[PDB]
Amino acid sequence: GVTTFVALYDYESRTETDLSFKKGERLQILNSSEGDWWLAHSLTTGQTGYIPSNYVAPSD
Repeated sequence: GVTTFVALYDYESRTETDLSFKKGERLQILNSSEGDWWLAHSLTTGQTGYIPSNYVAPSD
């Protein structure tokens, strides 16, 4: 099922596989919310990559 989040702070990509996003973006994960780093897709920008859980909060 869909599992969505909203970004609380801007995050700038620093690796080959993470995902830059801005505060307020809507993001969905493509597996479970276990752990601290999630493969995600931005509904806002269309881009994908790993995001840190401590930058986002659940969004229905």
